[PDB]
Amino acid sequence: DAPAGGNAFEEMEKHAKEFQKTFSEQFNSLVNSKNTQDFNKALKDGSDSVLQQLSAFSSSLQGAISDANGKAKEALEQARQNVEKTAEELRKAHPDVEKEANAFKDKLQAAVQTTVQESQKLAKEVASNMEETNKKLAPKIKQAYDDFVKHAEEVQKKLHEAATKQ
Repeated sequence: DAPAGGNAFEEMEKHAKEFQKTFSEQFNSLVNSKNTQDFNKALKDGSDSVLQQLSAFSSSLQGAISDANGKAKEALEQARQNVEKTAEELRKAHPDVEKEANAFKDKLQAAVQTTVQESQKLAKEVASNMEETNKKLAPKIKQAYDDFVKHAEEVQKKLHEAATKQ
């Protein structure tokens, strides 16, 4: 068997998690910034950006809850807002990291590492495969899959140029 089902979408948490260690390694480059009470603000622009960027896939599951056929529309509703708040969690601030500029960057790095723990709950949830009808969530889990590798490094892209501006 193979061309019918059984592939399981658990690999989504594997490729997504592996992509979480890529941004955690770049954030270390941010430390290489200036120091005049005006070097962290730019760090919040690149970090607060990955929040709305990675928080975008969260809306990809809504398609399954927008018309799910079972008790999954709810489980898929949490992974959506649950993973959307973990990233946008620090998106509620902005003037604080630039004001204290103490350790506001770790807020995002620690917020992304969690987005991976969420893929574990949704990975085992759809892993059951005991729905036998919720095939609409199939194309809903592969949505974040591509949004995880693209958003995960979303911060490593700016963070890198953030430690050297320009």
